[PDB]
Amino acid sequence: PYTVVYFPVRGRCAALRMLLADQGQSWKEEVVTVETWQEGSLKASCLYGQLPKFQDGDLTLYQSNTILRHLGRTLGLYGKDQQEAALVDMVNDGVEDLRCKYISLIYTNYEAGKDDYVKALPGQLKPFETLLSQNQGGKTFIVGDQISFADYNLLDLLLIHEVLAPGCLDAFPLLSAYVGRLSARPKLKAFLASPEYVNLPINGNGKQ
Amino acid sequence: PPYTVVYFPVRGRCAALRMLLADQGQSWKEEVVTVETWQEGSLKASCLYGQLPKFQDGDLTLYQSNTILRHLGRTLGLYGKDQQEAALVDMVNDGVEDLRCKYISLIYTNYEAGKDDYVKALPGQLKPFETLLSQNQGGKTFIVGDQISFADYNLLDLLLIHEVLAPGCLDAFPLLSAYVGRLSARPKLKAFLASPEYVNLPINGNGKQ
Ligand SMILES: N[C@@H](CCC(=O)N[C@@H](CS)C(=O)NCC(=O)O)C(=O)O
Ligand SMILES: N[C@@H](CCC(=O)N[C@@H](CS)C(=O)NCC(=O)O)C(=O)O
Repeated sequence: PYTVVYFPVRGRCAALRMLLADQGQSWKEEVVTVETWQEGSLKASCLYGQLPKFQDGDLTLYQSNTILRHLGRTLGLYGKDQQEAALVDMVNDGVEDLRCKYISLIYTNYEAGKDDYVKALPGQLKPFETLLSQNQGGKTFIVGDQISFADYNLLDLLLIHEVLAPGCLDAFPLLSAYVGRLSARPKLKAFLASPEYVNLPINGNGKQ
Repeated sequence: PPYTVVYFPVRGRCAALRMLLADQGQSWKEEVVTVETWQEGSLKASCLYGQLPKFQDGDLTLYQSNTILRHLGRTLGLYGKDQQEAALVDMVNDGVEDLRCKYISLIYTNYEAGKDDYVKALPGQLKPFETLLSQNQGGKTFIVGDQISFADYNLLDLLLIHEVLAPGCLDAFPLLSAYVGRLSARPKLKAFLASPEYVNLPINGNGKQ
């Protein structure tokens, strides 16, 4: 069915795992240890030399956001029509931009750059608060009336930022309630409480 | 429509979508934002992520360069023939964006001290696109499938700006080299790429390239 090939971290696979779990899908995790990675054969076979790698039947994919968009397209989590699909992309690309900055903080400048990052964070979260504000009072999903792949990515994004800077959502009522509502979904709640999520580090260097 | 492109007077993250629009017979308005106007702050505060490009398609306002490309990709028939092709198109675009991200960081934050090592690492960054071409009809067509996609325009722009940064960087990659020559020769795109329009804008906003 579906196969996720990645290191034993949440990282760039947390959102697509949340998606698969919440949509009732089954998948196989193939965990790559770092000692297997430094051997070099798997990395050499990876299109961009990186993980994650994903299998959907006989279709092999790389890029975390390609995986999300593919699941969105094939499972119907991409909006109701081309205009909503564009808005879904606009949210996901915004999520990706902040994740990229988060990853840079974690791996290359945590100690010295955290203060600084945290101070900039409210300005980085407000666009998502604004998007919720413009969609049914923030009472449903980031775009439209149904969940999309961007909701799962946004949710992961918010969760890891709550760990980095607890209380960071206190200034954003719609985002705070949105985290609460999505996290309470029955399948996602079960997954987020499970050892396969809880006992993985967010990032590869233990920093969070 | 015409569409509207709101951007600084730079090629930057609008080069690919403009090439797409020009090659696909579309009409659009360029609303150029000067430094003076941007720094006044009204427009910026009105942008969803505080940044440009902003794109108008009728009543639909979009931000994010890659959202604009995907929107034009799906509405103009440049996203592959089926769901499989669409996923491969995304995989290419995401790889383009990753390397564009590294290019922009070099240009704006570390150009003088970092350009040397960036060009040294560049063959490793181009090889995946050569590999993708080798697996699609011997590199003789497009990056995905046998019709042009929005990822072709983004990859072409990425390759072109890298040829400015490091001339001859594609000489070691015969399929990418032929691909660039082939796409650049598509007559409407060729006319656009030789136009004032394109030629008279700097690649980046800080004068480095
Ligand atoms: N843009 C890619 C980035 C993938 C990426 O950064 N992978 C890292 C782990 S999160 C990796 O494989 N590092 C090992 C290496 O580059 O050698 C995506 O979203 O999947
Ligand atoms: N991820 C965004 C990045 C947009 C971006 O970086 N915009 C820059 C120009 S390329 C900008 O607006 N700088 C002005 C500012 O941030 O105030 C996209 O792809 O559109």
